[PDB]
Amino acid sequence: NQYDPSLLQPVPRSLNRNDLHLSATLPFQGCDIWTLYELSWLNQKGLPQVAIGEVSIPATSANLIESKSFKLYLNSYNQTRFASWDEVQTRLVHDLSACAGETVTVNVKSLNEYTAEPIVTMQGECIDDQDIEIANYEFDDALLQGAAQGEEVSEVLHSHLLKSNALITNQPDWGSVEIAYHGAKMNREALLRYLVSFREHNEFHEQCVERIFTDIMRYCQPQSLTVYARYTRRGGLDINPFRSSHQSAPNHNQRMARQ
Amino acid sequence: NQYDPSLLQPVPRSLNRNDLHLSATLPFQGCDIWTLYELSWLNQKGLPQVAIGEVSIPATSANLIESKSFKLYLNSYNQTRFASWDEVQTRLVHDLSACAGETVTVNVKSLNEYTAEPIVTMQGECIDDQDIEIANYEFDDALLQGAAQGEEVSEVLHSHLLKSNQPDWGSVEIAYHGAKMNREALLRYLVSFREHNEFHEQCVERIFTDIMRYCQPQSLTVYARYTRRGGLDINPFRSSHQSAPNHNQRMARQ
Ligand SMILES: Nc1nc2[nH]cnc2c(=O)[nH]1
Repeated sequence: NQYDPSLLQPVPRSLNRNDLHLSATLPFQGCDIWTLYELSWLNQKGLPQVAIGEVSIPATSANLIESKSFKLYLNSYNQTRFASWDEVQTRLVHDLSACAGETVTVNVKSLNEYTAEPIVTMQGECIDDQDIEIANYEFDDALLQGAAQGEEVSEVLHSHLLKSNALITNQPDWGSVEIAYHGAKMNREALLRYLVSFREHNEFHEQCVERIFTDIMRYCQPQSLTVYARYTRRGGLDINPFRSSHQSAPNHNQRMARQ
Repeated sequence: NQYDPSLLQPVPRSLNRNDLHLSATLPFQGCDIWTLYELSWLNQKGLPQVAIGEVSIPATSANLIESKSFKLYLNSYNQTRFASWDEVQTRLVHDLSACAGETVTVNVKSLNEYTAEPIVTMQGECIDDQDIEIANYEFDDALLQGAAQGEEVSEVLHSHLLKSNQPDWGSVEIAYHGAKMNREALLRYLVSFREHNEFHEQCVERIFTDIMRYCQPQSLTVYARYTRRGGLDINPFRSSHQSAPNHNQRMARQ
């Protein structure tokens, strides 16, 4: 019914990081960018307000925020009066920061900030148009074995074919992913097979991006690497994890066709 | 599970129209436009394909399609191999038309068709920025009693404050010619959908029939655009005189 920060449920980043054989000292930096498409509350006189929230959670935070719990938390604003949009911003930053364990950035944007904003696609070369046969759908990181044997390049690749399954109901998540790197040129077929092999994998979006980054790192050994995925929303919220050897945030945050 | 048209759930439109007490002949025409943001399947060689679908269901169809069922039906494509994009489009038309009871149109578009496409707002004047107090969110059609007493005008009004109890969210565009409508009454009435249950198509038909009966405009269009639930959205359009909106461009929350 009313505003309730206890609805937020953290999940520690360490669970999956330990599974990736990472140390406490991360091989990447970055953030999880969230879009809150249904943020709504009442003003001081009870008249509903609507906005889109843009949130960034540092990748160094102890916890990620579980997405269903984030949805239920936001729903608790819907019948609650707040003094001003600034109060809503302040409450979001306080609660989300406490749950994540590190200061989170929050922008609460009016809907008119999006009028005539264009849908974007990703940068560089799309690798999806390949005339190849897929014979099974089991996850296989060894699809990247020997995948980076070309000359030294800097380039940006992307795919729209990322899909994994949510941990419990096997309901699908959908994403596009952009991979920018400097290192030995990557075999496009290997990279595309590797990404397609997530199609029945169960992991959070943040975990998926970390696994792609660490698997490219270990098998392809680029000198620099950035992996940025943009997923379609679930429960009115989307996640867009960014992980980079050198960059701390993406220099653009614009929605894709399916988002 | 793979392709399964039995997952689709039709709901007779008469089920909820009965409670509107309509004449024998429908007082509106129009359509329900759906956007399918998560449409994906496998090609013949097993490589995933992704697309966005656009569906228009005539408001005269015997049935609407229940949204959860529509989502589960579309998910059944995800691990199914199809020979071509044209086959996918063809089966969508066939299955959704059989469900609705009337021919539906379906476009299956590659993601590239959306690059640079705009996010849009609605036409006319937004009525949401009022200095009024609302405290009682109960549904109350009587809020429209005597709402249209102004001189004869043509105008278009919109609100982003539709919410219909998990919550669903929409914006709604009302174009009319008739006695000028009191914007406070209209906003209170729309906000009163808040706590209250009905399908999105049902809310648009209730808004149309209530405006028709309380305000008596000579002509009227009511068009709502709801945010997606489960990867697809619905955009019901009802009018005394027009058949459809001019495009299906998405709004900021969609
Ligand atoms: N943060 C987060 N929470 C989830 N809950 C279900 N899936 C996810 C996910 O990918 N990320």
